Amino acid sequence: PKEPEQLRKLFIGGLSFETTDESLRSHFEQWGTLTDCVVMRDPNTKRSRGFGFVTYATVEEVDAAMNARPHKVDGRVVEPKRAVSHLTVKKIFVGGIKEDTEEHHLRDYFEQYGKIEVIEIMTDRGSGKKRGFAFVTFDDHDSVDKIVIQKYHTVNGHNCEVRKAL
Ligand SMILES: CC(C)c1ccc(CN2CCC(O)CC2)cc1
Repeated sequence: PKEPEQLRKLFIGGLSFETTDESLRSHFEQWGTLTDCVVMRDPNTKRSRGFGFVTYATVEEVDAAMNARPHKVDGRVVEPKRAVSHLTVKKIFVGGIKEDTEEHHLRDYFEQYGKIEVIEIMTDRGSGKKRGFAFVTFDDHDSVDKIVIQKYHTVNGHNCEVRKAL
């Protein structure tokens, strides 16, 4: 069974207006099989709108392409992003971690999604007791995008609610 097509797409902004279906494809085929590759254009002038998308055969290929950023395509650094259910943020809210979850639990789990810069385990302003949620800040938005499309996150035995923050 193939992963849903929506999860295999990269939406690419910042294209050179000279980039074509063919040159976008030749670039991004370096990181996987492309089942689709389109540059968006004006319907009357055919002038590029400056963005397009590609569709890989697997999610691992999307990962490979995203790990190969920055992408310079036809002389211009472009901006690829995956689809989320774009709100481009580097921080997540992690809820449901109760009082026994520590920083290393969150680090050990989330470090495989991306490079962590901040872990903030939330505590009560009056008592100092843990409140049962945390925020994790990464150095880049793709980590967050990968995280929030998962159906499940289990951290320290807890089923966690994870969403984009601010
Ligand atoms: C499916 C197709 C319509 C599509 C839509 C949107 C993008 C990316 N989007 C994000 C940044 C904006 O400034 C414009 C580009 C790429 C492709």
